[PDB]
Amino acid sequence: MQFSKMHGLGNDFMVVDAVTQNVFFSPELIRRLADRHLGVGFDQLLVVEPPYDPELDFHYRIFNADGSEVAQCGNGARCFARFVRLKGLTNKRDIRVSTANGRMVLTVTDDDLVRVNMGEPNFEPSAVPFRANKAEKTYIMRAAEQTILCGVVSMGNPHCVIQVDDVDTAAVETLGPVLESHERFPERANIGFMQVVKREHIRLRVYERGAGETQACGSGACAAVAVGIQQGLLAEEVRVELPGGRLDIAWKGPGHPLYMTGPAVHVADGFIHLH
Amino acid sequence: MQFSKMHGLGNDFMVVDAVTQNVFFSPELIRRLADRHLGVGFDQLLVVEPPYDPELDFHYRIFNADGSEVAQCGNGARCFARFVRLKGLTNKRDIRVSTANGRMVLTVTDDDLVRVNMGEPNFEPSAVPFRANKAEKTYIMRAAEQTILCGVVSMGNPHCVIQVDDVDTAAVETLGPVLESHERFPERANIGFMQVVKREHIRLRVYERGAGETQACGSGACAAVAVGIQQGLLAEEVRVELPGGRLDIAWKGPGHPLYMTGPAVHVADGFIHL
Repeated sequence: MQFSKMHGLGNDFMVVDAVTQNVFFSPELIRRLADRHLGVGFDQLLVVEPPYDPELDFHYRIFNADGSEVAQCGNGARCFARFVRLKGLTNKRDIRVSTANGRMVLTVTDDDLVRVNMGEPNFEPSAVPFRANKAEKTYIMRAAEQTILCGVVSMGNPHCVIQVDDVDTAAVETLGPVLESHERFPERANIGFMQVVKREHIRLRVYERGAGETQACGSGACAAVAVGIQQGLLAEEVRVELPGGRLDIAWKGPGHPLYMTGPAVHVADGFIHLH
Repeated sequence: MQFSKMHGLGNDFMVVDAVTQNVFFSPELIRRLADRHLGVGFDQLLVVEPPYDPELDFHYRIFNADGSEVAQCGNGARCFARFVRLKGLTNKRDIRVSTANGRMVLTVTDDDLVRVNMGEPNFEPSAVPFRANKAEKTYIMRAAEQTILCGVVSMGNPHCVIQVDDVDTAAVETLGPVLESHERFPERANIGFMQVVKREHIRLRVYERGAGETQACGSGACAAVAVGIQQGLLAEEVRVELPGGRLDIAWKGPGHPLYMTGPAVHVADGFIHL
């Protein structure tokens, strides 16, 4: 089976064209292939399929390293869009695709970055889920000794965004775990540490739900900007610098979808003899 | 640049043909390619090269994930041998190679395993290095309050081999560290915990020098079997079961080379755009 290795800022995928070859998986085979030593090695598997509705260009689905299907808006979208072009499955720049989360259009920019519609940020505490009295722009939380001021928002997944003086001195490793499975987040949360450089530029570190700190969390970048916009700190177009590189978020505010633009890197192609 | 991904009992390699391809590396490039998220992902890089000598078939060298060259006996040998055969670079059953550790002949068996000549085990304490009065079949060591009976041998690198009742109950995580950097090992040691199932069959766990417990340490399998043979415990052909899988060791004793036979798995081929 042909595959490609790709990443969106360190988030790695095995990407497989299921249009021009037969692609067969079991949960067990995915687990074996994901193994860094025994297999190809990847966080997630991205399968690119022909469309099942004639109004679309493709369908894609994503499995995690455990072999089960993942349904998170925007997950794998940038690698998806560059893959179909690099493989010559399409030469379209605006690509209509169905996913586990519905349909969307992806756009590949003049600089070969990909723009993803991430939907409208949902600040309703029950949608997070977050235990609170009601939606507020800023909440008070306790992390043992410390008083934390944060915003909270859903991007399809839960985020807790804390403003910091300097991401490099932020106490990610000690505050992250505490907030990540705080009692007030029944389904845990991604914890963002956001430094506002100016209205159009932040630096961000993210302690991810069930993973701790990684090089880049795209939905966390979305959340931190949505929260900074709602707190009146940020303009409607914001550059986000994560440890793994740059994203740009555009959001005109409540009533609007939020857009995330970023790179996807094609690392290598390969073949695995599966018979 | 084409490459293959391979592993020898979980020990993984990017392997590259620099015989039929022009292949160029820098320390930085190796670091990037080793990176599991940003690159191909591997513990070590194995580069296959021409011999520049008609008494040899190939040279190979190995780099670690920091980008520096590694010189450990038997390291990568089985992946190397199946690679050159699978890629059609040779069809020889017995392949002559030079490496950073000298020359040897590798044999690819009828069942697609590879037999490596690991040289003669050296039980001399000064060769390990190991502090003792003289070479002994069994030494008494102290690991804090615990008395340890062990055998000690060099396979090109230092090993301390302890017989246990059951590898699953062996105190690898506590004794391993204490023994690995014991004062009696000036350059530290690989610590093997060997359970004798039968004279032809052992189970083995190895707390590696500088690394701690690994799924498979081939030189540790040779050393355990060398020690067990010398202690009168083991037959001359021994099945070794490590966490990562099976090796077969064969040794006729002093004055003889010890042979290690094991698998090498071809995981995938690939191309990386340079």
